[PDB]
Amino acid sequence: MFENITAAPADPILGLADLFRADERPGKINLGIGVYKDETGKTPVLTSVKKAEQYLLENETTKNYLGIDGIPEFGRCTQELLFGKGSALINDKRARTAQTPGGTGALRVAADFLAKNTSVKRVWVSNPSWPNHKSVFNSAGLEVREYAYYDAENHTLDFDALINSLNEAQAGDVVLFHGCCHNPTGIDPTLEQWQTLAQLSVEKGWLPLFDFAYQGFARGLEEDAEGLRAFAAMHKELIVASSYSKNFGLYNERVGACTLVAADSETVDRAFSQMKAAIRANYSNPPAHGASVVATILSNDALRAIWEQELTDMRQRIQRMRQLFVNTLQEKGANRDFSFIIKQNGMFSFSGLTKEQVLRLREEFGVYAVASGRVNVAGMTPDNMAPLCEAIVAVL
Amino acid sequence: MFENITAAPADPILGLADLFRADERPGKINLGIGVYKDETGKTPVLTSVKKAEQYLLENETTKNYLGIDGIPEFGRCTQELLFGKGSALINDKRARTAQTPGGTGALRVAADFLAKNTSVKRVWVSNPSWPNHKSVFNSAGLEVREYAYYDAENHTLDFDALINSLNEAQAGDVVLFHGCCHNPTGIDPTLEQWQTLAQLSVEKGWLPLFDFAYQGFARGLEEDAEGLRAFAAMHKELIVASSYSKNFGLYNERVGACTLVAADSETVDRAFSQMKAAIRANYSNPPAHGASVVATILSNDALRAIWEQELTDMRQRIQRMRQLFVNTLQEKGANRDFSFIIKQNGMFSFSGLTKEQVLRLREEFGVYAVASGRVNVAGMTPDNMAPLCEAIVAVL
Ligand SMILES: Cc1ncc(COP(=O)(O)O)c(CN[C@@H](CCC(=O)O)C(=O)O)c1O
Ligand SMILES: Cc1ncc(COP(=O)(O)O)c(CN[C@@H](CCC(=O)O)C(=O)O)c1O
Repeated sequence: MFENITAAPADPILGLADLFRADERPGKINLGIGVYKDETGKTPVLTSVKKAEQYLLENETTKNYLGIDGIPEFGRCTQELLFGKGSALINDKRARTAQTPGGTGALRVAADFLAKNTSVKRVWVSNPSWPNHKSVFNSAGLEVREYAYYDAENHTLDFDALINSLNEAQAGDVVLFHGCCHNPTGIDPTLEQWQTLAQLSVEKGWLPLFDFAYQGFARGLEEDAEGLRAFAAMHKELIVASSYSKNFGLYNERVGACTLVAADSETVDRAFSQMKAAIRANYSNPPAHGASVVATILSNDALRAIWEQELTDMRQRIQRMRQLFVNTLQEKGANRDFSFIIKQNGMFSFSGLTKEQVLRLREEFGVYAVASGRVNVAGMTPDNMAPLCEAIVAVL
Repeated sequence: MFENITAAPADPILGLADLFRADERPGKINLGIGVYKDETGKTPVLTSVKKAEQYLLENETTKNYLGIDGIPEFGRCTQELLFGKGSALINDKRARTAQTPGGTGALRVAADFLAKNTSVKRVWVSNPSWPNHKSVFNSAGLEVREYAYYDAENHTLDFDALINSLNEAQAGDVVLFHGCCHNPTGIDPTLEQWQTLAQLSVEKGWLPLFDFAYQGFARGLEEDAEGLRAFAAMHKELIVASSYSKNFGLYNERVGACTLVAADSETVDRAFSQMKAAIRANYSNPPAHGASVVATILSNDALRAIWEQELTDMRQRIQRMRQLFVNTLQEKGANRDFSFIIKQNGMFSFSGLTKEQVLRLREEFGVYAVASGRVNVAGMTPDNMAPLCEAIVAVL
């Protein structure tokens, strides 16, 4: 029966990573997958995390199953991060949070939930966007439409095109938004634009779904959440999928959360029970380690202070690389202006290099980037910057 | 959008745990969830596990993503346990293993794999069986059919009712088999019966799906895989969803595996690519901590030894309670023969109690068991045995 199966293509992202491991020539440079790297080019485990892990090793007395929705404290802490310590949504108990295996996992349970318990038939995602967004919703049988986002001429947010593009999104339609650090453009709406979108959203009857994979990598923890909070004060219902993979360096421990918000405590609880049924029929209950670490850090004032410092250093090193990248491009002889790179937020920068050029950099200079022209700025170091910039100039 | 969602009923197994946790009677007895407990009534972390976590804590340099199918060694180690060191399935490179979030996760990925890449429409599940088996498969769009299995009156396997029922399984249909320690009956087929089912399986043309959640709790590692190894040596294709939750006591770390077997190496690889695609659109990549622990224990001879020793102590402590349970029931005045409980395998026992009796046990004596009358022998200790048997006799 397996002879009739047609092979699946390779992940445009995850795929690339196996080729890099395959590449034999010395000097290779990996600017693909979005993982943080320090000056030495390594993806270390944070000190705050090693601390928490030692604490768990000393005090865990059992590995007994967690509830379907995971660690209680985990949910409370994420709700504060997202909505604010004294949020009204929290005080009125309008939100429930389920611990999931990564942000991907939060997007999937949200999708299974919507497919089986609502009349939602369509989800609108931006173009471009993280490739896996479409695969996640399709797996639940939801049709996925796309709206305009990037102005490739001005390297800015094409707001007028975005608004017009969404004119055909109906009441009951789900509309996906990147909380901050849009992947892959790096362009986020301003507070004013968010507020406008918030208003248009209510008037149109959309169900907002926020994907928050980089809280803290743009301006800061509180700042990066302004868009969402402007939506939260305007909406009755909304969903948010968050990930702690990047801001805690916990990638392989799959720590994330899916937060449900309804009009009142009674409705959200009723809806949440169904979200749990969807989880039960998927993986039954969430992996404890990663979430234990995060909850331990967010709850301890000493660990928390350390972690915040580590996130700040991660954020600043990336911005520093953005500057050094643009400067070195000039010094190496690039006539194309790359100034826009400094205005982008987060790990990824939309270089604007053509698929052809990307393939040339890979097979001819040993430099890897996603075929969309997206390049990981977090992967740039003082040591590979020159070789990197020199290659790009060559393909220009 | 959420106003009309109808609440979900509690999970027949997990729901119980929440009621038990809430019950204020100081003498409560939990015999529901299938979790192990030592002579003192606690669910400890194995010593082998604790040692591995220590190694991990002091040697992990990064938390970088694992890759869709997980830790490679992990995959190789589970294939030898399932098939045997020198299996031909391994040599001919006919099997592909993907690390999944628990056995439940292994069941869902397999279900999504089948429904999205083949013609499979129906799934055959023993009657009775683990309640969540239907939820998992129905969620992937697969229809679920049940086949006779248990002889109520004789408290045995109705091999005649079984084979007559399965005569209705058309070719291409999927038939679920519990590797060993059937849930909830505890009655497994003898090798002879496995032999038969295997040959009849190839004749009727079914795709065998094995749920292996208790390797090591019936007789032993090798002994427990006998039925599977018999199917293996005879079929061209089969799927095995296994769990490390129990035999490693890693319940909340979600450690499982989904193994695909095809006719040859090119076919399994082609089919395995779609499985990875199914995974990518679910949780992206598996949780590293628990699987890492399993991998390091199984790879280190000095740790393996300790682990097998610990597994044996658990299997033996459960046999001693099964006997003690039957002896005590007579002593406290039972007007019946529960001798049929010594023939059952694993952690559970199909007591014979009715829903109403199971209910009274909870309501009046604070003794918790599954409504189907399933009881966790592994939750019985020398200390709670007496109170426990008095309650049953009283409701008898
Ligand atoms: C918008 C966005 N959403 C969700 C996720 C998923 O988060 P997890 O916690 O890993 O589930 C990522 C990670 N995207 C990175 C990492 C690799 C990948 O998963 O593609 C990237 O864009 O290369 C992301 O960029
Ligand atoms: C036949 C069977 N298959 C799969 C699983 C899934 O194992 P995980 O690795 O935990 O995903 C269990 C656990 N059944 C136990 C535990 C609680 C539950 O999952 O219902 C029980 O039936 O009490 C099981 O009995």
